[PDB]
Amino acid sequence: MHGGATTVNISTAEWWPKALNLDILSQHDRKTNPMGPDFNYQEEVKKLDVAALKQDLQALMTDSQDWWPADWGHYGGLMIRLTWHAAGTYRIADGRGGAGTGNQRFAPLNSWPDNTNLDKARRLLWPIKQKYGNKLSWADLIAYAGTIAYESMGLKTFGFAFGREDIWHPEKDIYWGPEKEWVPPSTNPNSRYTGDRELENPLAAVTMGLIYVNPEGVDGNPDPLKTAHDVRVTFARMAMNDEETVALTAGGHTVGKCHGNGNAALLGPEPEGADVEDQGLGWINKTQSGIGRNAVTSGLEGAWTPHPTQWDNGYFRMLLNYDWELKKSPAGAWQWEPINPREEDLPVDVEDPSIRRNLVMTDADMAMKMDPEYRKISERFYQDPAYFADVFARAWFKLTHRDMGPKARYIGPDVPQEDLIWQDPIPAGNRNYDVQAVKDRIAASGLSISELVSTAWDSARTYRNSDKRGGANGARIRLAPQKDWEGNEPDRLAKVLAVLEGIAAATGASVADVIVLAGNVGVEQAARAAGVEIVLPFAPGRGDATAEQTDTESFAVLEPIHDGYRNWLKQDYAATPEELLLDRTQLLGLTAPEMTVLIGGLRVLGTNHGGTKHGVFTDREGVLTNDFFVNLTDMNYLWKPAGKNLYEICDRKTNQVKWTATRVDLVFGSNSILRAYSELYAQDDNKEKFVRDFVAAWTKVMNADRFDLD
Amino acid sequence: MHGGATTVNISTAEWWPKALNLDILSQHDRKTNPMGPDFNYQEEVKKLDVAALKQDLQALMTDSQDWWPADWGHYGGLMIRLTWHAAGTYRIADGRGGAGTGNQRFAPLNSWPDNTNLDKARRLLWPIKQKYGNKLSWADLIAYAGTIAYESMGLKTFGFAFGREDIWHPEKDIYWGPEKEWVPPSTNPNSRYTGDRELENPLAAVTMGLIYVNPEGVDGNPDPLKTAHDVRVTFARMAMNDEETVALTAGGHTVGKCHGNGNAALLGPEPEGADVEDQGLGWINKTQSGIGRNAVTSGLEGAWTPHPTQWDNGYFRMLLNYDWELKKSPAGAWQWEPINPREEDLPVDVEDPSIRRNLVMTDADMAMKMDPEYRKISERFYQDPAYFADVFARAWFKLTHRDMGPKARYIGPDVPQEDLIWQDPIPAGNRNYDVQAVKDRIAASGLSISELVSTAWDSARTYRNSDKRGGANGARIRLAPQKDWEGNEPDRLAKVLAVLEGIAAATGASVADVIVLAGNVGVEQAARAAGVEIVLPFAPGRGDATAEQTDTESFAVLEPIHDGYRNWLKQDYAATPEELLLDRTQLLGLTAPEMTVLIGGLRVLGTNHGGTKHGVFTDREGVLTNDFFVNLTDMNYLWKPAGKNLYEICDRKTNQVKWTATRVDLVFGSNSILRAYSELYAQDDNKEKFVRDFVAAWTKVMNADRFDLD
Ligand code: HEB
Ligand code: HEB
Ligand code: NA
Ligand code: NA
Ligand code: NA
Ligand code: NA
Repeated sequence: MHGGATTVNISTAEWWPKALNLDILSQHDRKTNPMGPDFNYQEEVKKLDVAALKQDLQALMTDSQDWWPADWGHYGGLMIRLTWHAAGTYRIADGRGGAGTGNQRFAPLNSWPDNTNLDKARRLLWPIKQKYGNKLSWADLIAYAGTIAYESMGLKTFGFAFGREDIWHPEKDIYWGPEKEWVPPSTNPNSRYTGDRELENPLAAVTMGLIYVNPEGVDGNPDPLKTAHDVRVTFARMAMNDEETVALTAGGHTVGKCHGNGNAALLGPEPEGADVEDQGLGWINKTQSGIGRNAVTSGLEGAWTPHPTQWDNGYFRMLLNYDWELKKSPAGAWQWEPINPREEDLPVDVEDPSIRRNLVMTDADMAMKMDPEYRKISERFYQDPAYFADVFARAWFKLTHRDMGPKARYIGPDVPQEDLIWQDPIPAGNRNYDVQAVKDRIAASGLSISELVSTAWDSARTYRNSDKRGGANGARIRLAPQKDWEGNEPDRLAKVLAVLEGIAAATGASVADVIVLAGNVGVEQAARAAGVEIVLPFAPGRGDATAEQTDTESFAVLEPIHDGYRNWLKQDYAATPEELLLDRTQLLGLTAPEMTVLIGGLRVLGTNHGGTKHGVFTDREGVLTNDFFVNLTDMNYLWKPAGKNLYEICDRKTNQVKWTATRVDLVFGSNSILRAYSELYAQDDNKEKFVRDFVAAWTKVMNADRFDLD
Repeated sequence: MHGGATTVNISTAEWWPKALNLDILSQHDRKTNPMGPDFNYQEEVKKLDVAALKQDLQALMTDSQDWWPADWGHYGGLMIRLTWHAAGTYRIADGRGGAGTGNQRFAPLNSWPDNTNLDKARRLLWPIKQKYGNKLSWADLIAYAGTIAYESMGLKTFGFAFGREDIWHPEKDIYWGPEKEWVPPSTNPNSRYTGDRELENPLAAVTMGLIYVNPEGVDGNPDPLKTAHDVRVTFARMAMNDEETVALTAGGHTVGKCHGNGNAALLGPEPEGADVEDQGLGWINKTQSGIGRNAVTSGLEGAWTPHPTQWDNGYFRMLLNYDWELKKSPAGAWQWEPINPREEDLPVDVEDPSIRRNLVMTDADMAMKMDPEYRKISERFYQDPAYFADVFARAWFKLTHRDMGPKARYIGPDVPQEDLIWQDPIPAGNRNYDVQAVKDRIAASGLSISELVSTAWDSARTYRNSDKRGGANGARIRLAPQKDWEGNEPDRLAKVLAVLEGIAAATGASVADVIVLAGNVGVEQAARAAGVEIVLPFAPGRGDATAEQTDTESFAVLEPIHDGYRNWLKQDYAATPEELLLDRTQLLGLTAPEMTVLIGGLRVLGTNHGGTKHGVFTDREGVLTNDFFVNLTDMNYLWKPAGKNLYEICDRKTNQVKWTATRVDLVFGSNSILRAYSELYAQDDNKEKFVRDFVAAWTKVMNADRFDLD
């Protein structure tokens, strides 16, 4: 018996299950990154021999390997499912999930029941990854595989961008839902459904371990109309509308098949549950043949089209021109099969083309026929295949690139020149202007420190690294819907914008550059007022985006309904305010020390929403000192709960109320890690370290979206 | 509802509770460290004004604070308990626990029931920490507080060393035991006791959340003789023998008291369980007065001596010259109280000295009277107090410094010049010698690569960063007990030592420097044989320790009974081999990427214990290439379990056995994180990166104990 906490069950986590999960802020660090510290994937991938890659990947599609042979000699359907599943984890509420990090090769996603046998697909890509090496991330490779499969099977894809950097462990920040079992029906303890089958809000799948919906029907009970409702809901939470959804569904099932020819109970554990002999793979059948015609994956069995190795118009020919009834696959799954199909329409056996097998549709396919709105789009696609192929190709491109962020991050020869609106386009901003002049006019305006700092904070605080949307580039805070969001304090904002817009006209700097410069000036002034002189570093070049290139509705999701950094809460949510602060801070890409210095700094700058004094533990607001920490850590005070999210900080001797504070303020003096950082910053010797760390964190946030640089 | 995994309950941990806990290798990294990257505590603490510190800390002892007032105006007893508990977590089997990192200010230890109200003690030290700042770690401050309390109450302490660096989160690598509740009796599911009340082996306390033993008796049932047995056992696992144990116990209880005057059920949650109003503190009584005479801590109530604010000979006067019986404290705890004590021996009330209260002894104190072996030592101490005070002072110093490592790490003016044997002393080795000459004679000997590398690996692999014992400095591998350990292959070792000892005599380099240089030469040769030229970096100066300064028995604990790095297992243990590898790697201070490249490199060097070919996936053993990874990741093979800790790696086409392998080898191709690293190192473009990373990891291990440098 050794003393190491050597398995994941052994931790502090079990004793206090409600503690802040601060580890989510210290992921993807030096000790897990096996690359050198100056390795830069973007420069390496710019040197990738893409034409040779394209060729190898095309050849892989008809290069069957004996340990997991290709259906009909063609891996295309499998590779498309790979890429679709990689990308189908994305959700709009927080931007988390998607294909942008290569996450499918790690827990939990490598072992979701919906990703069954995608472990075979990934592994089949290894010889390619091995060949191209550090110039081809696993993330880009996984995202690309299905696009090349489409090209090889006859579809004109819209394009492709490289630029996704690999990670080296699971994304600990992603909450995938409340369940403690895989794929439970919504009539379960810990259900993700509330009220009238309303899906809990960040979530974009109908249950734990599925991509979107249950292909056998809602909670496993076929009904195309109820299935349609889930499809509409989930796909909407993955940024897709009805037309995109029907296109994706039909275009997906234009190729490939369902695998369910055997007994599912004979499959070995999923990959994270399997033992070492399985080579990182899972769902292996050691009892009988689990490969080729005997593959079991979803448990449904059949292909949607007569020719599943090729792009064609088989999908709607089959769906719409045959009548369908419910049947059970050999593995016991519900599926739809057509009534009296013709021989010549039967897909052949995957190993022997002289045997005919069956056609199928899932409950989600039948939803495309029975939902009245989908039926119309389906008819359009049956009538107008050129439109079908163009809508699908664009949707497939959107699917696989929706978390890539600004076009500045896109690399390679098949990047579309078009600026799609879901890329939140922003032009390059002028960089030849005198920065000092802009600064002097900001200083010469009569806008306070408070006005300047809050406005810059609010412009940048929308950034989220999950899908790389938001941030200060573009000055979308001056457009709808941002300029009217309650948390942005639209009056104060309009007042500042009037001034700063005039300064930008006068100077030839973008409004975006000026908003940020202005925040810098407020910080510089507050430091100066503590007798400290610095110039904050500054990168010009931000563009101002137009309303035309700003999809008002897609921005709903970036609204700051909470921001602990300005002691802001729009309503009294379920989550604790400090959990909300942790979430926002993780999206911003900030560490726990960074979060800490920002909070202390913003507080003494006087930047709370509504001009509240909660957490403003200073006699000199507007002056940049470590007062917040000095006072938070002083045991001459006691802390008295005083209603919702509010405390009285009281002098122990006089029993008088000296300040007030929220839970967001006080967690920095309560949580044992955070108080340790608070104490560091409250040391007599750490005043300048505080200012310096504050400034660095401020700058990091201001620059977070600046992929146009770097 | 936000999408962030914002509480510690939400993780991958619950789905696969048996996965390797690789996070323990990536702790204490840049994103949690709030200090600058060139901050070096050792240089800062060398500038600390220690005399002024001593004075402030002495003054703190009689500087009562109203929110937790000092007993009789003196915090000494509290401060000694602090420091004792900080240090009493240490255990010898793995070196983990102790006062060396300041761990008491973080979960779980900040919230153990045994650390009740030590949150008050730590907090009382804050004004000091605030004053001295980055030059005084919390770890050093906590370790020092009790030593200064002793000085102030009249004991001549033996000394003190600064040099413990702060950490910023819990020590995730420490397995504290199997229980899921605090302080369950050993008749529980998940018990730490096996067989005839045998304590499971790394563990050094009788239950979860205690320091050593239950002060009310075994599982709460008073019996001094059974208590004695636990005391002997636990203290032995904390490196203390009978004399040290009686001394510590009596010297501890010469001052201070037990607090149990109230109702324990009225205490608020422990700190990690408390809400934000409690300022990071815990066990707060909001129902009645929980301070001063009304303090409740252990639930026992009374002082061991008449004058608990002073060092004196009260302990054995009381214990031995009164007869004792069992009674219940006001909080309901069992305690021993004397029969017919005199008034003048009654400790006074902690607030009002004109009221007399009671004397007490715990079941562990009565063990010092009733255990026949302890009784004799107790009589010696009653008879010879000068000897008592000297043994206690030394033991207290040992207690608080046992995890500090070599004397090279000790800093400050009260460091004892004596070399204590538990410091594993090693002299400075000569550094003026021609390195190249030594190398040429190593090369000119006929020792193989295999011999050279294994011998250097085995010399260094004993290091553990938990208590900083072991490592290649000192060449203790050539002494008892090391030279005869089975895992060290004593014949092969003796053969190499003969040669290298001759080289060291000839050259004036220590045997220790030569063992390491020799390993370097084997690596250099293996690289050369792949047509790669490097000189490995090399730091001379290792000393050769003597047998006189080597406590044979204390080294039992560093024996390599398992080492995955040489595919070594001494017997077929409960833990999986790969969990054992993870444990060893954590003690070595290595990251997961480092662990990975080492394994692949050692395998192809031909360094397995017993000359086994398990994991030796090369046709060119002795040549330093990435073959291990290339072959591990090649799906032309399948992997067949073949008995205990063994697999056949078989060609899929011929169905023939190409190599064999252990679980230690194969986890690098099975675990999803490890295989990701294996794939990186198997890329066509990463051969040199592999050699380079291997070399850096090798060097890190060779230099791990070199605190005499740096
Ligand atoms: C775009 C793309 C896509 C999309 C979106 C989709 C959408 C979908 N999907 Fe899909 N899928 C697909 C594409 C797809 N898909 C493919 C390609 C496949 C095939 C695979 C193979 O062949 O292998 C599938 C397959 C499949 C399957 C089978 C699997 C196996 O193998 O068994 C299923 C169940 C499904 C379902 C589904 C659903 C429910 C949905 C909803 C809506 N799919
Ligand atoms: C060295 C040192 C030391 C040592 C080793 C010890 C050892 C011991 N111990 Fe101790 N303790 C102590 C020192 C000590 N100690 C002190 C100082 C005190 C007091 C605190 C005050 O005064 O506050 C105590 C206290 C105590 C108490 C009470 C707490 C309260 O407050 O309530 C108890 C129960 C105990 C037990 C014990 C035991 C069972 C043991 C075993 C053996 N302790
Ligand atoms: Na994302
Ligand atoms: Na087709
Ligand atoms: Na330790
Ligand atoms: Na005393």
